[PDB]
Order: sequence, then structure tokens, then C-alpha cells
Amino acid sequence: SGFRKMAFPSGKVEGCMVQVTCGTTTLNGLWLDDVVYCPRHVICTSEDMLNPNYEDLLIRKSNHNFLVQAGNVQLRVIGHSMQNCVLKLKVDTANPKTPKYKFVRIQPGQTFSVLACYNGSPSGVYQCAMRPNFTIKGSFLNGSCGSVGFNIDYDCVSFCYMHHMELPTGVHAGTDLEGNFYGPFVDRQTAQAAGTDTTITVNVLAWLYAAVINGDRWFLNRFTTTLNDFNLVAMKYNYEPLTQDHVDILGPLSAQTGIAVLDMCASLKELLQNGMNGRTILGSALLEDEFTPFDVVRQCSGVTF
Amino acid sequence: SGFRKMAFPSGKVEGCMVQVTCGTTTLNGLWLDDVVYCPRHVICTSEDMLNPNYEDLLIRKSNHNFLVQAGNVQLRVIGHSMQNCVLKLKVDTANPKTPKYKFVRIQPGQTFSVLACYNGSPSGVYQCAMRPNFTIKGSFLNGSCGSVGFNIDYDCVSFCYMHHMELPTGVHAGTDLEGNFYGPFVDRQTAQAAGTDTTITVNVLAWLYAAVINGDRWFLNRFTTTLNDFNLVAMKYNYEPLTQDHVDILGPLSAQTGIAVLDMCASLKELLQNGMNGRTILGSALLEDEFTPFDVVRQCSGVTF
Ligand SMILES: O=C(Cc1ccccc1)Nc1cncc2ccccc12
Ligand SMILES: O=C(Cc1ccccc1)Nc1cncc2ccccc12
Ligand SMILES: [Cl-]
Ligand SMILES: [Cl-]
Repeated sequence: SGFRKMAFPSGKVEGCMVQVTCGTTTLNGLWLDDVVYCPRHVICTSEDMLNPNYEDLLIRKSNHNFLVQAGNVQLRVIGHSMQNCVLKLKVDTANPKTPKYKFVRIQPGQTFSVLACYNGSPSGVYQCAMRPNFTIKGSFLNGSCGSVGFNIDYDCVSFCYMHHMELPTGVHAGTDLEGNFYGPFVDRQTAQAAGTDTTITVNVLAWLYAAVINGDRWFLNRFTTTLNDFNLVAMKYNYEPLTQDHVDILGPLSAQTGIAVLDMCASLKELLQNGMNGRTILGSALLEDEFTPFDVVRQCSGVTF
Repeated sequence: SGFRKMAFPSGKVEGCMVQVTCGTTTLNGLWLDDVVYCPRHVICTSEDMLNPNYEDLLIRKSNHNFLVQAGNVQLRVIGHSMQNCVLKLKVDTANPKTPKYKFVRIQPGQTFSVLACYNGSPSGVYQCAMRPNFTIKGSFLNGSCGSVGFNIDYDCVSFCYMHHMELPTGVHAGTDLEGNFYGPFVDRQTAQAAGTDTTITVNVLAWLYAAVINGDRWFLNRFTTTLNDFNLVAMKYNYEPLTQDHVDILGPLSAQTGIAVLDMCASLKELLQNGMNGRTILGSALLEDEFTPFDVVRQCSGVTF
């Protein structure tokens, strides 16, 4: 019993965190094999950030301009190249702690663990979701740039996020490990704002199934709904559309609890139209959308790494 | 910016998790130096659990009755002793991944990270608080016994909890790493129930200061309160008494935000009376009590917004 916001064990990623210093700017790098990946804005001054020409700023740098520190050991940079918004620093030493890994680009609604780091040192781990507006509601301070997002599938770390910036609302923007930003964001000190966010419907449904598995049934009702009528109500409350794929992915949870996906959609409809009426679901007065159907199954079955 | 429930990076603890088997029973052990610590109920059958005589069950065991597995390597048990509710298995190999560590016994209201494990393999990490009734609201399934709670302030792991059991309400009970249970619990299948739980007042106040640091002030008011009048009101909502120690502990956050502790107590009184009126505080519709004053100072910026 119990249901917590749970992150993956961060050990395989902790062994990859390094400090990258260029001039006055220090941030985090991910050391995998003989390459250190970090945000390309590490080469920028506060004036450069206003309107950066990264190719021009980078061509003026030599390998010895980048100081890379892995614990209390300096790594020598033997090459440097840019791939989208990520700087790749070739180092002489392959990381002996390099886990089995892949670079994966995630979709909004998918969740991942973030190992927040400062000066190449991990400080904390938390779970979060890529919002439908492509931001993440993270917890980051200055120096956290280069901190990464990941999932674990068996013994393989799938790196899906690298932190680059904080937007004026306090939400965060970053890239996949190939340097492609999630969302319509650019790595430049300029006016940028997150779009109006929506609730990840399939995730709320997954969390309602987790509540049922943990003995919270007060919100269940005798009603069902069509997928189309549910989506009309979802559009009205700034909830993402629920697709037939979402209904299919919720199949296992539906079979385990005996509550059909469209039967659970009628509970969600009622919760959106009427509220919680002073009650909680899994200790929450809000509908939680940062657990995917897979996260729910994984936590309510004890999958290990 | 941002405020998340954040766990410590679990890597230093992952390198200590082993599987302990005694007969048909399998659970987790913590391998530090040449000793494996695990719940002593590993020697019990499901039957034995009503009234186990651990000294009698243990005297019938030899070292070779305990199978300890670290990854795909069997460790040889060369000694065994019981210390309170923890079994200590002396092994022939010191753990090369043993971090700098200490065993610390915590007080209710203190937070810690839990590395949930099954079969000696870490499955997830989450943040917990020791409830005032000495239970933890964890997320544990069968086989999670031996999973540990810890804090990592600097490079030192302070082990504060070892999971032993799930109480009938779905909350969890366990011991410090010296085998002393937190709360009036015993490792017996006898009728045991958690006492009525209360809200950790000092933690809610710390979280209100975190909200002020992150720019939210909607809940503040022009009022102050005496410590005694606050306690008379707060006990009516099942809130723990706030002591002068708690007021002292909140001093640094009070100085940083410019809001006196008893002025913040008046905001809390009003929040308990009014509810949130459709508003949130740090993305939460409930008052959060699983962040200590120390957690808030560690996660929040030293500059208020
Ligand atoms: O936004 C940037 C840098 C940047 C990157 C791209 C364009 C402009 C600026 N860094 C930060 C990321 N997270 C949290 C922060 C908290 C305080 C200050 C800075 C933070
Ligand atoms: O309580 C025990 C065993 C035990 C230990 C001590 C006395 C009686 C019984 N084990 C478990 C610990 N955690 C979560 C659980 C979730 C589901 C089932 C069992 C769980
Ligand atoms: Cl450019
Ligand atoms: Cl193992």
C-alpha cells in the first residue's frame, strides 16, 4: 500500500555528472563514454545571451577553454562540437561508470526523473511530467543548467531531458540530449512565455485507477460515457483530448480494477463538473496528472532496476 | 524557482542493497562494510509472526542458513547477531561501494528519502516524513522489507529508517538502523494500530515560508498571534503543538522573508479557518507538511521573490 511520486533510482546517472566551466560560467555536463554533453549557452556571457551567434562564439574557443571536472579529477577536453543546442566536449577519458544508455525524445504527458545538480554534484531527484505546453514544473536554481531527465527500462538509462532555462513564470525549458528544445523555446535572453497549459487526461485516469487499487472508491459511479462526450467535457476544462490509444494503454488497469476506461471517464467528468466536495483522492485535493499508466502499473507491481 | 518534493540522489544507497534469504522468506538487506543489516523477521514463517521468540528462532540458525546475494554474487555469511529488531549478518567481503555513513535516529516531523527495493534491487526513490504517530506513509509492497530511509547531507549518508511492516491502515512501521522501532510497534502480527495522526505544524509553516520565498503572499494577513492562542486553534484541526523550539528553528526563514513566526502562525490560523478558496500554494490545494525548515532552506533560493 501507499502511492508516492516516485523517481527512478538515480545512481546510474549520478556516475555521469560532471562540472563544465567556460570563462565565468559554470554548469553541469553529462559524461557518457568519451563525450561530455552540456547546454551550448555555457559559452555565453550575459551580453552574448541577448543575441548569441553560437557558431561564432564557439569558433573562438579552444579545447583548453572548457574546464571539465569529474569529482576531484580534471578531464582534458580534446575536441568540441555543437549539435543543435547541446555542446559535445570530447574528452581523453571514457567514463568508466557509463551505464547502458539511449537518447530518447519524449512526448508531452510522459514522465521522467530529474537529477538536479550544481557544480557537477547531484543534489536531489524528483519526478515530473513534460507538460502539454512542453515546459516542466521543475525545481531549479542558478547553476542547475545541464541537469538531466531520464527513465530506466530494465538496465538501460534513457536520457530524455537536459535543463537549459527557466521561463518568467518559474517553469522550466530544456532539450532532448540531441539538443532539440521541447517546445517553442530558444536559448537566448529574450521575451519567452509558456503557452496555456492543459491537464494530462490519460495520466489523471491512471492516477484514479491507482486510487482504486489503493482502496479509494468514493468517486466511482454507475455511469459510463462515450469517448466523444468525454472529450467535449475535457475540452471545456482544459484537459487534453483522450484518444483511443489512451483508452487502449489503460486496458490493463481497467481489467485489474474491473472499471472500464469509459466508466472511469464518467467519474472524471463528475469530478470536473462537481469537484471533490471536501474529499481527497490519495491524499490530494487536486486531480494529479504526473503519473502515466505505466508509472501506476510499475509502482503497483514493484518493478526493479 | 519552483518547489518540488525532492528526494536525495539514491546512488550511495543503491550500492548497498542486497537480497537476504532465510528459508522461504526473501527481503532486502543493507550491506555496509562487512555487515548486512536486515529486519530480524526474515527468520520467521508467516505462522511464527503472531508470537515469535526471536532469540529461540535465531539460536536454531547457522551462518549458512542465510543466503545473501549482492547482484549476481553470493556473499558468505561468517557470523550473525541480533540487535533489537535488526539482524546483523557478518559477511566475508567488505562492500567496496560503502559510502561515508552514520546511523541516526530521527524525531517525528523529520523527512528522509526512501529507496524502495524488492529482491535486493532498487525500484524507486521517494520522499517521506516520520509522522507524529511514528508511522510513515510510504509506498511499499510485499518484499519491500529491509528498504531504507536516509538523508545525504554532504558526502555522508545518514541511515534513519529500515522498513519492517505495513499496519492495517496501509501506513508503514519500522526501525532505526540499531533495530529500535519508531513508535509503539512490534514486529509481531498482533492487533496493532497507528495512533490518530496529526499535521506537522512546524513543517507547514516552513512550506508557507517557501511559498513566500517563491513569490506567493496571498495567504498572509495583518494579524499576529500568541504561541498559546495559535496552539489552542491548531489543536482543533489536529495540528501538532508548535513549541518554542519550532519557533526558534523557523528564525532564519522569518529573517529572510521579513515575516515573524507568530505573524506566519496567524496566516496558518486563517488558512485553517477559510480553506484556500480555489487557490493553491506552491501548486498544492492542501497544506503540505512533509518539508522541514531545513529542507526549505536547502531547496529554496537565499533571495526572496
Ligand atoms: O535561465 C537560465 C539561463 C538562461 C538560459 C537561456 C536563456 C537565458 C538564460 N538559467 C536558470 C535555469 N533554471 C533556474 C534558474 C534560476 C535562476 C536563474 C537562472 C536559472
Ligand atoms: O508487514 C509485512 C510483513 C510483516 C512484518 C511484521 C509483522 C507482520 C507482518 N510486510 C509488508 C511490508 N510493507 C508493505 C507490505 C505490503 C503488502 C504486504 C506486506 C507488506
Ligand atoms: Cl545562433
Ligand atoms: Cl541484488
